[PDB]
Amino acid sequence: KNKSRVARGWGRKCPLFG
Repeated sequence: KNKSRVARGWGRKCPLFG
């Protein structure tokens, strides 16, 4: 599974995945 790899959804400015 993707714990942080899913961050691709947005960028970094978002806290969700930093």
